[PDB]
Amino acid sequence: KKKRKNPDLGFSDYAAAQLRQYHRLTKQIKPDMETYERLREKHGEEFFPTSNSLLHGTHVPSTEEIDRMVIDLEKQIEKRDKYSRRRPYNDDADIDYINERNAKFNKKAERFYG
RNA sequence: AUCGCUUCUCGGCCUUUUGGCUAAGAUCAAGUGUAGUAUCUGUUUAUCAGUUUAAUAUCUGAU
Repeated sequence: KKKRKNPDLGFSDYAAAQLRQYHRLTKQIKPDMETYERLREKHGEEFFPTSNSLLHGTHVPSTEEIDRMVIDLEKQIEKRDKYSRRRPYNDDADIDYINERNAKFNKKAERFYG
């Protein structure tokens, strides 16, 4: 059995959050060594190109593949859509604001003047 | 313990949100007494007796 934890911190740079998300997505993927070997026995030495070494024009993908990336796109898009968790419209406390822009400005002022 | 779904709670974003300047740009606010106008609003009580009138009505009188 296995165990780990990862706590959230400051967004410090957009890079940090991006990196966390990449970690998760990367861990998810599971590759088929079948297709890997199939692709391998055709091309051989072309498999291991340096930045500058080797070249074959284009690798054309079966559509079924393309569907995988499209699906992952939609998933990540949703997960990103949920970035900001909204606090429910609570009327219970005292109202001094005149509109929602004013309500939010009063909230930002509450953070900076204690 | 792990995975997923749902419910509530909390933290983080919340710049995504206070058009620029000058001589704070400059200045300041009084009253319903009289009438009338206009608009809505309401209308064109029950007999009978008389007075009256072209006829109504009015007037008078009990309801």
